[PDB]
Amino acid sequence: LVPNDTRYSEQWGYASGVGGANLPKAWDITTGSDKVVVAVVDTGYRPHADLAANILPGYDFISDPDSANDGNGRDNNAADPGDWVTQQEVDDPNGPFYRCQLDQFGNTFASNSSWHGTHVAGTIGAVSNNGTGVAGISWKGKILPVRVLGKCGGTLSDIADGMRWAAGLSVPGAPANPNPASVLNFSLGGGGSCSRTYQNAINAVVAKGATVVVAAGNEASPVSSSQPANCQNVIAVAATDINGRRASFTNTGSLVKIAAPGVNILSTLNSGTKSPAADSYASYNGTSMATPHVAGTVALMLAANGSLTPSQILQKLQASARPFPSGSGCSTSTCGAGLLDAGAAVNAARQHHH
Ligand SMILES: [Ca+2]
Ligand SMILES: [Ca+2]
Ligand SMILES: [Ca+2]
Repeated sequence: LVPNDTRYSEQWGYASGVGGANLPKAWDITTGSDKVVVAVVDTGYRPHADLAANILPGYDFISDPDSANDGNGRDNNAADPGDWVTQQEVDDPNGPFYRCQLDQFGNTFASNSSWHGTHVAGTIGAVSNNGTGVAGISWKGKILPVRVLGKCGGTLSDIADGMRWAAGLSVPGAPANPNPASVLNFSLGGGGSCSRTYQNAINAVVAKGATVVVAAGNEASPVSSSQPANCQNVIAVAATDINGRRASFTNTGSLVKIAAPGVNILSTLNSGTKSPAADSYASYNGTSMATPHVAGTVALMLAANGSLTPSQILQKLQASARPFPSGSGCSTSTCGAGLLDAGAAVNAARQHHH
Protein backbone atom coordinates (compact mmCIF):
# COMPACT_ATOMS: atom_id res chain seq x y z
CA LEU A 1 0.00 0.00 0.00
CA VAL A 2 1.32 3.50 -0.79
CA PRO A 3 -0.14 6.88 0.25
CA ASN A 4 -0.98 9.64 -2.21
CA ASP A 5 1.03 12.46 -0.60
CA THR A 6 2.68 14.91 -3.00
CA ARG A 7 6.20 14.51 -1.57
CA TYR A 8 6.09 10.83 -0.56
CA SER A 9 8.18 9.86 -3.62
CA GLU A 10 11.06 11.94 -2.20
CA GLN A 11 10.94 10.02 1.11
CA TRP A 12 13.36 7.31 0.03
CA GLY A 13 13.61 6.06 3.60
CA TYR A 14 10.11 4.61 3.33
CA ALA A 15 10.62 2.94 -0.04
CA SER A 16 11.99 -0.49 -0.95
CA GLY A 17 15.36 0.51 -2.42
CA VAL A 18 18.64 -0.94 -1.19
CA GLY A 19 18.66 1.48 1.76
CA GLY A 20 14.96 1.97 2.43
CA ALA A 21 12.76 0.59 5.19
CA ASN A 22 10.25 -1.06 2.81
CA LEU A 23 7.12 0.44 4.37
CA PRO A 24 4.57 -0.37 1.60
CA LYS A 25 4.70 -4.06 2.59
CA ALA A 26 4.09 -3.16 6.24
CA TRP A 27 1.25 -0.81 5.30
CA ASP A 28 -0.58 -3.74 3.67
CA ILE A 29 -0.86 -5.10 7.25
CA THR A 30 -1.42 -1.90 9.20
CA THR A 31 -1.19 1.84 8.80
CA GLY A 32 -1.14 2.24 12.59
CA SER A 33 -3.53 2.42 15.52
CA ASP A 34 -4.68 5.43 17.51
CA LYS A 35 -4.32 3.28 20.64
CA VAL A 36 -0.53 3.12 20.11
CA VAL A 37 1.20 6.29 21.29
CA VAL A 38 4.74 7.32 20.32
CA ALA A 39 6.39 9.99 22.49
CA VAL A 40 8.62 12.44 20.62
CA VAL A 41 10.85 13.75 23.41
CA ASP A 42 12.41 16.69 21.68
CA THR A 43 12.15 20.44 20.93
CA GLY A 44 8.33 20.44 20.90
CA TYR A 45 6.03 20.60 17.90
CA ARG A 46 4.44 23.02 15.49
CA PRO A 47 0.74 22.41 14.59
CA HIS A 48 1.70 21.94 10.94
CA ALA A 49 -1.35 21.32 8.75
CA ASP A 50 0.27 18.01 7.69
CA LEU A 51 0.91 16.91 11.31
CA ALA A 52 -1.44 18.43 13.89
CA ALA A 53 -4.29 15.90 13.64
CA ASN A 54 -1.99 13.18 15.00
CA ILE A 55 -0.63 15.27 17.94
CA LEU A 56 -1.91 14.68 21.50
CA PRO A 57 -1.73 17.05 24.47
CA GLY A 58 1.78 16.73 25.89
CA TYR A 59 4.01 18.47 28.36
CA ASP A 60 6.93 20.89 28.46
CA PHE A 61 9.62 19.89 30.96
CA ILE A 62 12.09 22.69 30.22
CA SER A 63 12.70 24.12 33.69
CA ASP A 64 14.72 27.23 32.80
CA PRO A 65 12.59 30.02 31.29
CA ASP A 66 15.53 31.42 29.29
CA SER A 67 16.08 28.11 27.46
CA ALA A 68 12.33 27.43 27.35
CA ASN A 69 11.79 30.66 25.37
CA ASP A 70 8.04 30.59 26.13
CA GLY A 71 7.63 32.84 29.17
CA ASN A 72 7.84 30.29 31.98
CA GLY A 73 9.40 27.11 33.32
CA ARG A 74 7.67 23.74 33.15
CA ASP A 75 4.22 23.92 31.59
CA ASN A 76 1.53 21.89 29.83
CA ASN A 77 2.10 23.31 26.31
CA ALA A 78 4.68 21.35 24.27
CA ALA A 79 4.50 23.72 21.29
CA ASP A 80 7.94 24.71 20.00
CA PRO A 81 8.49 28.50 20.23
CA GLY A 82 11.81 28.18 18.42
CA ASP A 83 15.25 27.22 19.72
CA TRP A 84 17.36 29.83 17.90
CA VAL A 85 20.52 31.21 19.53
CA THR A 86 21.85 34.58 18.42
CA GLN A 87 25.52 35.50 18.21
CA GLN A 88 25.01 38.10 20.91
CA GLU A 89 23.41 35.47 23.17
CA VAL A 90 26.17 32.86 22.78
CA ASP A 91 28.88 35.52 23.27
CA ASP A 92 27.40 37.35 26.29
CA PRO A 93 29.69 36.47 29.23
CA ASN A 94 26.99 37.68 31.63
CA GLY A 95 24.16 35.85 29.87
CA PRO A 96 22.54 32.44 30.24
CA PHE A 97 23.67 31.21 26.81
CA TYR A 98 27.39 32.04 27.15
CA ARG A 99 29.41 29.49 25.18
CA CYS A 100 26.43 27.15 25.21
CA GLN A 101 27.36 25.65 21.82
CA LEU A 102 30.89 25.38 20.43
CA ASP A 103 32.26 24.07 17.14
CA GLN A 104 35.32 21.89 16.50
CA PHE A 105 37.76 24.64 17.52
CA GLY A 106 36.01 25.62 20.75
CA ASN A 107 34.45 28.69 19.10
CA THR A 108 30.88 29.82 19.70
CA PHE A 109 28.31 29.91 16.90
CA ALA A 110 24.75 31.12 16.30
CA SER A 111 21.83 29.07 14.99
CA ASN A 112 18.38 29.54 13.50
CA SER A 113 15.37 27.68 14.90
CA SER A 114 15.68 23.98 14.10
CA TRP A 115 12.01 22.89 14.43
CA HIS A 116 13.74 19.56 14.98
CA GLY A 117 10.89 18.01 16.96
CA THR A 118 8.48 18.81 14.12
CA HIS A 119 10.75 17.05 11.61
CA VAL A 120 11.10 13.98 13.84
CA ALA A 121 7.36 13.90 14.60
CA GLY A 122 6.57 14.02 10.87
CA THR A 123 8.66 10.91 10.26
CA ILE A 124 6.73 9.06 12.97
CA GLY A 125 3.29 10.32 12.01
CA ALA A 126 2.75 13.10 9.50
CA VAL A 127 -0.83 13.09 8.24
CA SER A 128 -0.68 10.61 5.39
CA ASN A 129 -2.72 9.87 2.27
CA ASN A 130 -4.23 13.37 2.48
CA GLY A 131 -3.09 14.51 -0.95
CA THR A 132 -0.49 16.98 0.27
CA GLY A 133 2.93 17.25 1.86
CA VAL A 134 4.70 14.18 3.23
CA ALA A 135 3.75 10.83 4.76
CA GLY A 136 4.58 9.37 8.15
CA ILE A 137 5.29 5.80 9.21
CA SER A 138 2.17 5.46 11.37
CA TRP A 139 -0.69 7.15 9.57
CA LYS A 140 -3.24 6.57 12.33
CA GLY A 141 -1.05 6.42 15.42
CA LYS A 142 -0.89 9.25 17.91
CA ILE A 143 2.13 11.34 18.87
CA LEU A 144 2.78 12.54 22.43
CA PRO A 145 4.95 15.70 22.24
CA VAL A 146 7.24 15.98 25.26
CA ARG A 147 9.29 19.16 25.05
CA VAL A 148 12.71 18.91 26.72
CA LEU A 149 14.99 20.81 24.29
CA GLY A 150 14.98 24.58 23.97
CA LYS A 151 17.49 27.29 23.10
CA CYS A 152 20.94 25.63 23.09
CA GLY A 153 19.57 22.25 24.07
CA GLY A 154 18.24 20.75 27.27
CA THR A 155 19.23 19.40 30.65
CA LEU A 156 19.72 15.80 31.72
CA SER A 157 17.15 16.16 34.51
CA ASP A 158 14.47 17.63 32.23
CA ILE A 159 14.99 14.93 29.59
CA ALA A 160 14.86 12.10 32.15
CA ASP A 161 11.69 13.54 33.70
CA GLY A 162 10.17 13.85 30.23
CA MET A 163 11.02 10.18 29.65
CA ARG A 164 9.23 9.08 32.85
CA TRP A 165 6.14 11.20 32.18
CA ALA A 166 5.95 10.04 28.56
CA ALA A 167 5.57 6.41 29.68
CA GLY A 168 2.94 7.26 32.30
CA LEU A 169 5.16 7.42 35.40
CA SER A 170 4.95 10.15 38.02
CA VAL A 171 7.10 13.28 37.99
CA PRO A 172 6.92 15.68 40.98
CA GLY A 173 4.99 18.81 40.10
CA ALA A 174 3.53 17.38 36.88
CA PRO A 175 -0.01 16.05 36.36
CA ALA A 176 -0.55 12.43 35.43
CA ASN A 177 -0.22 11.63 31.73
CA PRO A 178 -3.55 10.17 30.49
CA ASN A 179 -1.87 9.16 27.19
CA PRO A 180 1.04 6.89 28.19
CA ALA A 181 3.37 6.06 25.31
CA SER A 182 4.64 2.56 24.50
CA VAL A 183 7.43 3.82 22.20
CA LEU A 184 9.71 6.69 23.27
CA ASN A 185 11.80 8.50 20.65
CA PHE A 186 15.02 10.27 21.77
CA SER A 187 16.63 12.03 18.80
CA LEU A 188 19.15 13.67 21.09
CA GLY A 189 22.13 13.14 23.35
CA GLY A 190 25.24 14.55 24.94
CA GLY A 191 28.73 13.54 25.95
CA GLY A 192 29.85 11.29 28.77
CA SER A 193 29.16 7.80 30.04
CA CYS A 194 25.52 6.96 30.74
CA SER A 195 24.48 8.86 33.85
CA ARG A 196 22.57 7.11 36.60
CA THR A 197 19.90 9.78 36.09
CA TYR A 198 19.32 8.38 32.58
CA GLN A 199 19.69 4.72 33.51
CA ASN A 200 17.20 4.93 36.39
CA ALA A 201 14.61 6.58 34.16
CA ILE A 202 15.23 4.13 31.29
CA ASN A 203 14.87 1.07 33.52
CA ALA A 204 11.68 2.47 35.05
CA VAL A 205 9.99 3.07 31.71
CA VAL A 206 11.16 -0.24 30.21
CA ALA A 207 9.73 -2.13 33.16
CA LYS A 208 6.50 -0.14 32.61
CA GLY A 209 6.52 -1.68 29.12
CA ALA A 210 7.95 1.09 26.93
CA THR A 211 10.59 0.72 24.22
CA VAL A 212 13.26 3.46 24.25
CA VAL A 213 14.77 4.31 20.83
CA VAL A 214 17.80 6.64 20.81
CA ALA A 215 20.00 8.34 18.21
CA ALA A 216 23.57 7.04 18.17
CA GLY A 217 25.03 10.53 17.60
CA ASN A 218 26.71 12.40 14.76
CA GLU A 219 30.42 12.68 15.67
CA ALA A 220 31.84 9.78 13.58
CA SER A 221 32.88 8.48 17.01
CA PRO A 222 32.33 5.41 19.20
CA VAL A 223 28.70 5.16 20.28
CA SER A 224 30.09 4.57 23.79
CA SER A 225 30.86 8.32 23.80
CA SER A 226 27.24 9.60 23.78
CA GLN A 227 24.36 9.23 26.29
CA PRO A 228 21.67 7.97 26.28
CA ALA A 229 22.89 6.02 23.21
CA ASN A 230 25.43 4.31 25.50
CA CYS A 231 22.88 3.27 28.16
CA GLN A 232 21.57 -0.20 28.88
CA ASN A 233 18.08 -1.26 27.81
CA VAL A 234 17.68 1.15 24.86
CA ILE A 235 17.74 0.71 21.08
CA ALA A 236 20.63 2.81 19.74
CA VAL A 237 20.22 3.65 16.04
CA ALA A 238 22.93 4.45 13.48
CA ALA A 239 22.28 6.38 10.25
CA THR A 240 22.67 5.03 6.71
CA ASP A 241 22.05 6.62 3.31
CA ILE A 242 19.98 5.90 0.19
CA ASN A 243 22.52 3.29 -0.95
CA GLY A 244 22.55 1.46 2.38
CA ARG A 245 25.97 2.87 3.24
CA ARG A 246 27.19 4.24 6.56
CA ALA A 247 26.47 7.94 6.92
CA SER A 248 29.73 9.87 7.12
CA PHE A 249 28.74 11.40 10.47
CA THR A 250 27.15 8.48 12.31
CA ASN A 251 28.59 7.15 15.53
CA THR A 252 29.23 3.41 15.50
CA GLY A 253 30.13 0.59 17.84
CA SER A 254 29.04 -2.60 19.52
CA LEU A 255 26.06 -1.00 21.32
CA VAL A 256 24.35 0.08 18.08
CA LYS A 257 21.34 -2.18 17.55
CA ILE A 258 20.25 -1.32 13.98
CA ALA A 259 20.79 1.16 11.15
CA ALA A 260 18.06 3.22 9.50
CA PRO A 261 17.60 6.04 6.96
CA GLY A 262 19.35 9.16 8.19
CA VAL A 263 20.64 11.13 5.17
CA ASN A 264 18.52 13.55 3.11
CA ILE A 265 15.28 12.81 4.99
CA LEU A 266 12.32 15.02 3.98
CA SER A 267 9.73 15.80 6.68
CA THR A 268 7.53 18.54 8.17
CA LEU A 269 9.21 21.80 9.26
CA ASN A 270 8.58 25.56 9.57
CA SER A 271 10.00 28.53 7.69
CA GLY A 272 10.67 30.77 10.70
CA THR A 273 14.26 31.54 11.56
CA LYS A 274 13.26 32.62 15.08
CA SER A 275 9.59 32.54 16.06
CA PRO A 276 7.19 30.28 14.14
CA ALA A 277 6.15 31.33 10.66
CA ALA A 278 4.75 29.29 7.77
CA ASP A 279 4.49 25.52 7.47
CA SER A 280 7.18 24.02 5.26
CA TYR A 281 8.97 20.77 4.42
CA ALA A 282 12.72 20.29 4.73
CA SER A 283 15.38 17.64 4.28
CA TYR A 284 17.61 16.96 7.30
CA ASN A 285 20.56 14.66 8.04
CA GLY A 286 21.32 12.93 11.32
CA THR A 287 20.93 9.93 13.56
CA SER A 288 17.97 12.05 14.76
CA MET A 289 16.26 11.10 11.46
CA ALA A 290 17.12 7.39 11.62
CA THR A 291 15.68 7.07 15.13
CA PRO A 292 12.02 7.80 14.22
CA HIS A 293 12.21 5.35 11.30
CA VAL A 294 12.83 2.69 13.95
CA ALA A 295 10.39 4.10 16.49
CA GLY A 296 7.67 4.40 13.85
CA THR A 297 8.33 0.82 12.79
CA VAL A 298 7.85 -0.29 16.40
CA ALA A 299 4.56 1.65 16.45
CA LEU A 300 3.40 -0.37 13.44
CA MET A 301 4.65 -3.62 14.99
CA LEU A 302 2.51 -2.90 18.06
CA ALA A 303 -0.51 -1.86 15.97
CA ALA A 304 -0.23 -5.22 14.20
CA ASN A 305 0.40 -7.24 17.40
CA GLY A 306 -0.26 -5.41 20.67
CA SER A 307 1.08 -8.29 22.78
CA LEU A 308 4.76 -7.89 21.82
CA THR A 309 7.13 -7.14 24.71
CA PRO A 310 10.07 -4.70 24.39
CA SER A 311 12.38 -7.73 24.32
CA GLN A 312 10.39 -9.33 21.51
CA ILE A 313 10.35 -6.02 19.63
CA LEU A 314 14.14 -5.71 19.67
CA GLN A 315 14.61 -9.37 18.72
CA LYS A 316 12.25 -9.01 15.75
CA LEU A 317 13.80 -5.73 14.61
CA GLN A 318 17.24 -7.34 14.54
CA ALA A 319 16.17 -10.68 13.05
CA SER A 320 14.31 -8.93 10.21
CA ALA A 321 17.07 -6.43 9.36
CA ARG A 322 18.66 -6.73 5.88
CA PRO A 323 22.39 -7.48 5.54
CA PHE A 324 24.59 -4.52 4.76
CA PRO A 325 25.59 -4.28 1.07
CA SER A 326 29.15 -4.87 -0.02
CA GLY A 327 31.24 -1.75 0.51
CA SER A 328 28.69 -0.23 2.89
CA GLY A 329 31.21 0.77 5.56
CA CYS A 330 28.95 -1.07 8.03
CA SER A 331 29.17 -4.34 9.95
CA THR A 332 27.08 -6.10 12.57
CA SER A 333 29.67 -5.10 15.18
CA THR A 334 29.51 -1.38 14.33
CA CYS A 335 26.12 -0.53 12.77
CA GLY A 336 23.78 -3.02 14.44
CA ALA A 337 22.00 -6.04 13.07
CA GLY A 338 21.51 -4.68 9.55
CA LEU A 339 19.34 -2.21 7.65
CA LEU A 340 15.87 -1.53 9.08
CA ASP A 341 13.12 -3.39 7.21
CA ALA A 342 9.64 -2.50 8.40
CA GLY A 343 8.08 -4.72 5.75
CA ALA A 344 9.85 -7.70 7.33
CA ALA A 345 9.52 -6.55 10.95
CA VAL A 346 5.76 -5.84 10.98
CA ASN A 347 3.84 -9.09 11.47
CA ALA A 348 0.12 -9.41 12.18
CA ALA A 349 -1.00 -11.30 15.25
CA ARG A 350 -2.44 -14.70 14.45
CA GLN A 351 -6.04 -14.91 13.33
CA HIS A 352 -8.18 -17.59 14.92
CA HIS A 353 -11.53 -19.33 14.72
CA HIS A 354 -14.53 -17.70 16.42
CA1 LIG B 1 7.73 27.01 29.72
CA1 LIG C 1 5.66 25.52 26.77
CA1 LIG D 1 0.52 14.47 4.04
